[PDB]
Amino acid sequence: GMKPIKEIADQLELKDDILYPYGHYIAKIDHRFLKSLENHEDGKLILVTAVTPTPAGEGKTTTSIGLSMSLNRIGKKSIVTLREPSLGPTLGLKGGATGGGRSRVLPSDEINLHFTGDMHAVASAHNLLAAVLDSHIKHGNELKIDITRVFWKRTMDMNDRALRSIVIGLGGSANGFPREDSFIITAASEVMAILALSENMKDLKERLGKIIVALDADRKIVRISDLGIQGAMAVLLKDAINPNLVQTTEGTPALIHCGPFANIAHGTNSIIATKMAMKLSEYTVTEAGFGADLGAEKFIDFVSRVGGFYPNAAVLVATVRALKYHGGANLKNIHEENLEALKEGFKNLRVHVENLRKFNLPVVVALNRFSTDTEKEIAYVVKECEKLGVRVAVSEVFKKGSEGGVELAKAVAEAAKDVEPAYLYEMNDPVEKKIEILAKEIYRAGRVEFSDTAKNALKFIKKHGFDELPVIVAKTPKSISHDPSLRGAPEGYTFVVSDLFVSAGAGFVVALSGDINLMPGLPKKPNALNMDVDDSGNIVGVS
Amino acid sequence: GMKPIKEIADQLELKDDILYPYGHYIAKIDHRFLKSLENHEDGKLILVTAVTPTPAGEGKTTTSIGLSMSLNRIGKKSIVTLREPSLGPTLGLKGGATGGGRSRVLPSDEINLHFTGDMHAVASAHNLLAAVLDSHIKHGNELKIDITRVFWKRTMDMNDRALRSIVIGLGGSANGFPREDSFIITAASEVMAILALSENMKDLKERLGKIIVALDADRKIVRISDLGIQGAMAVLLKDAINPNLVQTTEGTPALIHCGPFANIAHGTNSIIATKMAMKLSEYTVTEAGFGADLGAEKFIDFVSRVGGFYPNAAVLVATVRALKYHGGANLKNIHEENLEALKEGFKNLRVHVENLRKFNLPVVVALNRFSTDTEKEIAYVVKECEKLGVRVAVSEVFKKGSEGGVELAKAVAEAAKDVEPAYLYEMNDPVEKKIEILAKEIYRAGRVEFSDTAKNALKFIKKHGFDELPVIVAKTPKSISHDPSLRGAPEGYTFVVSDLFVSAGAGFVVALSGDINLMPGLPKKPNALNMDVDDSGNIVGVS
Repeated sequence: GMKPIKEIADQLELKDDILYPYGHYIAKIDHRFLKSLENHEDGKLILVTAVTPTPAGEGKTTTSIGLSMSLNRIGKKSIVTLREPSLGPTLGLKGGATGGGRSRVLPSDEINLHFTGDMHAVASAHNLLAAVLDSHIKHGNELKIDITRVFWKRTMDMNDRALRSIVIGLGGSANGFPREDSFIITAASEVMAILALSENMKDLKERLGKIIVALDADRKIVRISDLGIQGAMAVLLKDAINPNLVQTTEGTPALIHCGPFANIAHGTNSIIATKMAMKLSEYTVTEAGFGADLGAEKFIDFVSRVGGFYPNAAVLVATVRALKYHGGANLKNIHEENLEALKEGFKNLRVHVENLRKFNLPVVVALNRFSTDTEKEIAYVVKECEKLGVRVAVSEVFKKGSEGGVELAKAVAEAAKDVEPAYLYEMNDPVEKKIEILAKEIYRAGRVEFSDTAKNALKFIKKHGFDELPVIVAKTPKSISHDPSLRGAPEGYTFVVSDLFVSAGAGFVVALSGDINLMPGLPKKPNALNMDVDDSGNIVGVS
Repeated sequence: GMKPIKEIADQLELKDDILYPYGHYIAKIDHRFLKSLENHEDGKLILVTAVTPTPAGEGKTTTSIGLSMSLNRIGKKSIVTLREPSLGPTLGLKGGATGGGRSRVLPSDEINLHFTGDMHAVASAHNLLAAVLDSHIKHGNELKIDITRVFWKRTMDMNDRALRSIVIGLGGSANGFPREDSFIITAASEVMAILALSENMKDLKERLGKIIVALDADRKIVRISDLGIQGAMAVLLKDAINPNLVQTTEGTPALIHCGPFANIAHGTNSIIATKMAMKLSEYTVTEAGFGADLGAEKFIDFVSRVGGFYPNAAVLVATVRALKYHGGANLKNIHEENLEALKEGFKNLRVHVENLRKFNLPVVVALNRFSTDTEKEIAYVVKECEKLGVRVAVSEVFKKGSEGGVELAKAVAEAAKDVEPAYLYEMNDPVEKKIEILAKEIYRAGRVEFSDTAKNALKFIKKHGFDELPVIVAKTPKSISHDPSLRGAPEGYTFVVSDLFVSAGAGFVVALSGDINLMPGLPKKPNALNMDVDDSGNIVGVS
């Protein structure tokens, strides 16, 4: 029951001269159009985030889409902006990255799979560098690359654990020099973070060239620019920089563009998409990955300053189940009423509301209702929110579309304002200081400790002039802390930083706590088993 | 200075309902349209091939395009069908896969780069199988796959020698089991060959199911269908099965679809594209890879039988320089007149003409003129052709477009006829007899010798019931023989078969002579170094 993309484009007054179709239901918009609009006024920006994620699933993306649909429903022109999902995970398990129920972005199969080929473009560019690096070494290694100190990995958009740790370059002289390597899932690529952060092609190429590839035999930094390949990568990314226009279940507009990780990167869609939506609608609904401790913090302290914007409100997605989980309930019994676990778990919601207010944002709690939620449960969460002084609306967008999101849309429209920016750190505070602030203010730690490895990394960072970059914290999303086992609202603990690295092209330092999974595996019975093209030539099993 | 795809599509009277645009200048045509046209009349099919390829470059693709343009020009409705170029090679070296000069397919950057994503789709399907295979093993290996007897490789569309020989599955229990592996360039995938041979989605899926993945602990064949992923692979290929519509320099139609190798596979575009062109034009001009000993032979003995068609003429592309090279001339002096090397090299042309005649085809020689060519040279070639009893036209399409191709067009239109099919072998002659025939008739060997490895391979083939499959010979293209050293027209030599394998989904046995390079490397100074996006945001350095 879908609108041709030209219809959607018309709603937004987009002309064909800047529209590049992909079939009848998708188009790219020329990114250069954004600069054209530079004298046009920006609308409101609504940041969608969530309580600490649980295995019960909180449906944030579904809620984002539903909010936008509901804003349009109440007569306020709105665009939802989303990350493009990785293909890999879908071949493993059905996921929620294109929403659910009556609150989806469409056409779902295409979005979930090849879409407009942006993931393939990133992989190509990324892998080209790797190929060129090895070939440089093969042909005489003029740059004196130390093959034990290559930071740059290969990539594929596939959930393939077999490629986590490999040995390449075997078979003899004609094949070059043996070394150890790894594949990461393509979304985790610094190329993807860069694509999401670039305003234009010049910006993109400059960023690509800055990427740190390796150390040489004298421990000097080798950059992409030293290989001279940044131009070719840019060419491979020339269409990928243009955001993708699609639609919601209800025929309202959506922009889907880029998919950086929300741990080792900033975890939101491209600044190009967000900025363009802001010129084209009254309410831009944009989400950030993981809980408000990760996605939302990164959105304010980093993305917003790159992008030259600031949210007018934050929506905190919560569920009764998630709160019971955070209160100590078993996942296996989560569908059963438990008002004591609920009361205790509410502390997690409280920390996120408080943290959000540290950024001076008005907050609206979106309580995603499940079938099994009791009225006592819903009533309690609502009352507790009222006592916090936070707007709250119950959301039923999965079941009802915008008819399930009216109260939420009105709360958001009522809450949104122009706020005085309140960043946690100055763009150029020392890395250690930024970390201390984040750990204190957001993760609610009593202190930070750096491992010896991290200490050595900090020395490297200072030596090479990166001590003033913004910091992107890569920690577990399962806790406000660094410890994935700590449910609820841990406080006053010792936050441990295990390591750090520099993403010089993206323009940030990553502070790591524990091991980060950059290449997820396949389950024993993968979703691919369900996938097919039926007798009628329709795709089944994907979404 | 070129035409909106709608204008090309209108030329062929295609409706929007089976057209999927990719930007303003490309469209996919729904493949199911071909079945619609089944009661419609086939036009003529012109097979374009060439003399034994030399490093001097013969410009076969440019000529194929030129010929189609010239036919249109002389009032005969024509479509050119071409393979899609692999990205990988272009990042290493500018090539000729989109033609040259005033005889190209456009838009050429897009065609040479990501195009409509078909390469990516093939790679995804291919790699999915590899990921699932390793994960099956990790999770209990119920199929008892022998990890020393896995035939299936990984793939990327990149010239990466570092990936020719690798070790995967390292790092411990969580990552699964170590094993040896390889990457092959995507073009070389059996999935690519299958895509190019399939008539519809049921066919595709059946074919994929039959692919031999590995042997188990008991030396039993393990097939894709055993893993149950053929449906997911079909899903990933659902758009890739649809041919791509573009145009020539002169705004005439071109279909570009698939890109199998001409050594380990059949070396031409998809049967869907050739078949469709034949319903939509008077003259379908279709190219086959490498010299007439490989691409042309396979086109007649194999592709034609799968496609249910047969050419009406063969065009044999030749150059003065190639002939001199074959007569022993130095590449460095190739520009220098040398009627004696020319006389000697003509023998290569003679063999290909005689061989084409074996298939009962009328032949036209396309003498692709170079600037350095003396009149005395053009004249000698033309006389020698006349004596040989073969039509010959000098072609200047590169320089002059359509204009420079009119003589070739007229000659082709004059020569084309309905012929009695004359295949070299019967579809179910034993593999060894098929090879004997090819070696004798085409490669002009005096006998065939099978290595011990080949003999063992034959035992396998017969054991598992593949002994009556068609045979695709993977040998050097640089000689009519198996020996790349042997220029001109070697005869009476001993043709060596090194090994054999089974492409069960594609439906053929491959017979190998020597090592076949299925993962080319990058040169010391790759073409990537030239690639860029210029201040005006235009791509440079690709073509």
